[PDB]
Amino acid sequence: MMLLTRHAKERIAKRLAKKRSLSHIYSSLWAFLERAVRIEIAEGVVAFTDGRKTLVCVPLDCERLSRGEILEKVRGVGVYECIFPEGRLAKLTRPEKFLESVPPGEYYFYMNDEKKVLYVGKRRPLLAITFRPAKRDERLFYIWA
Repeated sequence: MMLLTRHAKERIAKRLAKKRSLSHIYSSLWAFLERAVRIEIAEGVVAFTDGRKTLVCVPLDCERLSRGEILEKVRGVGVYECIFPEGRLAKLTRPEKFLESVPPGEYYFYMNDEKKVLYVGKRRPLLAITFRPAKRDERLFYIWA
């Protein structure tokens, strides 16, 4: 349910056993999110914590669209990092090709030409600015969730 900044990718990748590939980094993120809880922690800031680490995120401007509408949006778009959480897909490829793996349906859609990134998913995407050890109040929230 998120895209990773360069910084968050590096912090996640530092703890990996396998090689530091895009797919392995996102797989580690997805495993973390399975055990983490969400905190609406400040204006424009969402934290996800498992009581040991915390992913700090900011909202992204996205739009709910049908797959067909998304296909129109991505006409002629070049190679992007494309993320589809429900398919466990994080791939450097062209969006039109990527969308062959996305079944018809309504999805939150985000694309950014400066960062060359695309997200399609059922949950609204956030952008993770860092991944770091959890602070005391985040740990307390986790314990009492």
